Amino acid sequence: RLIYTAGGYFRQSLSYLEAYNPSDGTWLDLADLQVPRSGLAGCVVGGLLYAVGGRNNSPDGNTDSSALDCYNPMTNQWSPCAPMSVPRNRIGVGVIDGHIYAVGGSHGCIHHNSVERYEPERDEWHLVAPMLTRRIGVGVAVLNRLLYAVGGFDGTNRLNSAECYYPERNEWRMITAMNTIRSGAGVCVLHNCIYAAGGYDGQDQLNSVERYDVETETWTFVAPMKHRRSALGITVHQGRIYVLGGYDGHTFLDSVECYDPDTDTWSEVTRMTSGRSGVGVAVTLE
Amino acid sequence: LIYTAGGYFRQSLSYLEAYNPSDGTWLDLADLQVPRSGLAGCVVGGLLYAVGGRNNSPDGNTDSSALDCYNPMTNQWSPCAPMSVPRNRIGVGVIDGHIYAVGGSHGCIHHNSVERYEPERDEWHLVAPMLTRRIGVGVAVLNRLLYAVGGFDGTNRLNSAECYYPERNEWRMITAMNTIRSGAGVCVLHNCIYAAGGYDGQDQLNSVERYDVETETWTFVAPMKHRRSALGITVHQGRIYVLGGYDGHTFLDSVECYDPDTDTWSEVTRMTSGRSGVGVAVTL
Amino acid sequence: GRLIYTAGGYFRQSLSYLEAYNPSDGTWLDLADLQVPRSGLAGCVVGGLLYAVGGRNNSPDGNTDSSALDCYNPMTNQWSPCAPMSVPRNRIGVGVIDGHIYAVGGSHGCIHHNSVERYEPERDEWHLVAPMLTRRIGVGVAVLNRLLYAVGGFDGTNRLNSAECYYPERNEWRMITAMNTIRSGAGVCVLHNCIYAAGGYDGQDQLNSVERYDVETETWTFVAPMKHRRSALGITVHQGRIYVLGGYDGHTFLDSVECYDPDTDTWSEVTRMTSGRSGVGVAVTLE
Ligand SMILES: O=C(O)[C@H]1CCCC[C@H]1C(=O)N1CCc2ccccc2[C@H]1CN1Cc2ccccc2C1=O
Ligand SMILES: O=C(O)[C@H]1CCCC[C@H]1C(=O)N1CCc2ccccc2[C@H]1CN1Cc2ccccc2C1=O
Ligand SMILES: O=C(O)[C@H]1CCCC[C@H]1C(=O)N1CCc2ccccc2[C@H]1CN1Cc2ccccc2C1=O
Repeated sequence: RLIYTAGGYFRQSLSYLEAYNPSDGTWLDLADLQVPRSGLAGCVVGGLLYAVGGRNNSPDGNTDSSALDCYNPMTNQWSPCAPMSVPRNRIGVGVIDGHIYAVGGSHGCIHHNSVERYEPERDEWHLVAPMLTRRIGVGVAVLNRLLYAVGGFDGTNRLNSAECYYPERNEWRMITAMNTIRSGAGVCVLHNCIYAAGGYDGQDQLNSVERYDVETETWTFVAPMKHRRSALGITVHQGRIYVLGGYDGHTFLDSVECYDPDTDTWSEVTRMTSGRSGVGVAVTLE
Repeated sequence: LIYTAGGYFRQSLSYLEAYNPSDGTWLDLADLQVPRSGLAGCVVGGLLYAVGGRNNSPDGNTDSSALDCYNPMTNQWSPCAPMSVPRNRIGVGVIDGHIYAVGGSHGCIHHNSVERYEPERDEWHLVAPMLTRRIGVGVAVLNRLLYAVGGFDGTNRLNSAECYYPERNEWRMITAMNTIRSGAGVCVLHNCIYAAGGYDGQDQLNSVERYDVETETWTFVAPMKHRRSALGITVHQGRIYVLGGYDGHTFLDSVECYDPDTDTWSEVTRMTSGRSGVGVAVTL
Repeated sequence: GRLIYTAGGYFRQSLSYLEAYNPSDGTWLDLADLQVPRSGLAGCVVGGLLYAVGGRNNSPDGNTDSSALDCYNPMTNQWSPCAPMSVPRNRIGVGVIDGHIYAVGGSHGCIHHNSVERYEPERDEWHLVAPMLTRRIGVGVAVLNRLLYAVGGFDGTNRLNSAECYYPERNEWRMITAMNTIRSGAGVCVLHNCIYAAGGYDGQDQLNSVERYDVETETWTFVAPMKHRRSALGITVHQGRIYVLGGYDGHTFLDSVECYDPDTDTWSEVTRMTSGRSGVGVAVTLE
């Protein structure tokens, strides 16, 4: 199993697809994106990698993407899918029951609260209930077959607020708020807990990490990361969180750290081929 | 008993029902002649009037000038004198047993016009127009003056409100709300103009504020649980009731109740089905 | 005063012109241009110095909202930089209360400000004060009775007719009676103890009407309308007569300069600028 990292930003928008194998610490150099992107999000469904949204930041000039592309590792080749109803930069995604859910993000000055769903068998996007709050730089995680949107930016305020999506009822409920305000945080699920790592609070790029216990309904600080970072890639691989790249106010990171929850500590396990931020990250299943 | 006439869900509705705020029960009364959404309701001389609105079938949209009349006894609607113009997204208030029609729209025509109705004669007579063209306007009556609050003018949603003195027959602009609202629930309680919900051109609202006539100041209070515009509003014995509306995607059945003593909301039932743009009134 | 200044503006791109009109003998002096072109800036005079606040640079190769504050010295004919604002502010409003310059609202990209900050020229420092109740860009500002009035504007989605008032001693904002007409980018000033709101845009048409606020009656009253429709107009008072300079009227940029005589209650076109422009910052040498 591999950890994929697509696109991102370094001086201009990137189009790299690379993969990291954690069994031997070795990097792979696969087929590049058709159009460069940053602020996209990645996910895996039935052995295919999907790249959703983001923005093409060239020097002349900018374009928010509504595209859905599909990489087949058997053929090493990208293929266009049906686009989203609207452009979505700094987007969140989750996978529930083999359906991709695109969450918030931005199209220019428009900050979305709307959410839509993709069915890979039919190749069609369909709108579902919008969030209670507009969010770009939102971080998404899927636990107990419920979608979770955490933090972000609503056009005016950076957020510590968090809400939860019940797919069967088709509705969003606001849950307990984070201790710290975060936008562009890495959000994922591990051992029945939601983890919020890094992000931006309007002042500083953060290194603090907090986790949500759904049953105690309370956020809890855990061991912080070595490097401060926002717009970071993140994924879980065998009871271990992996964070990739991001922005720290001055430089772009190539550092990759790995969290072991048994010992509650972070450790620098590799570094990317070049520093970058706003990557789409995802990992092959089971 | 609290009536709910008309509404919208997939298309305009002809439902008339009534909720019992003591034991919580929904009576199934006579449907409307014509299905109407965006209508308003009021009660004069123990009769239920459905003023203006819009029929929205799957093959035609017709803005209504019609005024209907429901008789509690017979369970039966009676066509009355129609208004000079159609008014969808209207507001009403009753001073001196006369029904005031405020604002509304007819296609692309947004009205600053207002017309009074006299049930003793079955006659609509126009009066001083408002300073602002207002659709999705909310109307409240207090100290026997009429207040037009919020609305949409064709380009801008409004936080301004204005006051009609029926003695000199003129409008004067008052202190504007802290928030811009169109299609909000407006009403009077303990000598205060309350305003709940609405759309500001961006999001549906769940905030609530109220106007104090002596201080002339809009103050926020505790916000509703659910975001909603095109809701039905009414006061029943020292507390406000809100019914249905549109949150930006689905149509609410939730019915929240505001206690001004505790300054808190609570869901005290749900409608027989989800719907927005209801005409709502309670029997005096 | 003595001279009426017009700074910056827009015609095809952001301009950097500084010019001054003498009202006694009707002459235009071509003074030194701004370091940076800007439109939507504001102008005020404090202690014989002309300050140009905020605005946006609209070049034909990128746009930049300005947090800048530059001061012009008429004696030296030179523009001197000062301490910049906490945030950039396009389409800004300013008043001067007791030697300090208030910067009110405006925009920076997608962000519409309800925040307000004050400048101390003795110290060269900006300090945030209580923010407004509403987010306002293209807001008009008028100093009366050592209170700061914030009139009309645009909140990002809707054009506004609301007005609100700032009490510097309590450091708090109260909402007052709204204008009869919605105005965004109006010209706002004070004359004979009344706030005048002239011109503006209401989402549909540029305006030519003029209303005014009597502080004791708490009411807005129309007066004689201007000859030309205009928004983003500079405005100032000089010897009991209001002066309006330039603006946008839906298709062209005005060079005309009308003058309201409060007694006759009539406007009259008293000159033209060297070229038409909108979004100018305007001030007058103090009395
Ligand atoms: O608007 C984008 O999509 C582009 C705009 C150009 C800069 C890189 C993109 C960006 O804004 N990113 C990446 C994607 C993303 C995703 C989630 C949250 C935050 C971000 C921000 C994070 N930041 C901030 C920043 C400031 C200055 C220089 C670099 C960066 C940077 O990399
Ligand atoms: O009025 C109308 O022309 C109709 C148009 C068809 C849908 C129902 C009517 C409507 O839109 N109404 C209901 C009455 C009313 C009263 C006050 C203020 C606003 C409204 C709007 C509120 N909205 C907006 C909306 C969009 C999409 C789907 C449903 C709705 C909805 O219900
Ligand atoms: O975003 C801006 O700052 C620039 C954008 C380019 C046009 C000039 C600037 C502008 O829009 N301004 C000037 C400053 C200002 C101040 C207050 C209120 C309104 C304005 C508007 C007035 N408008 C409107 C307009 C439309 C089309 C062409 C010209 C204009 C114009 O000049």
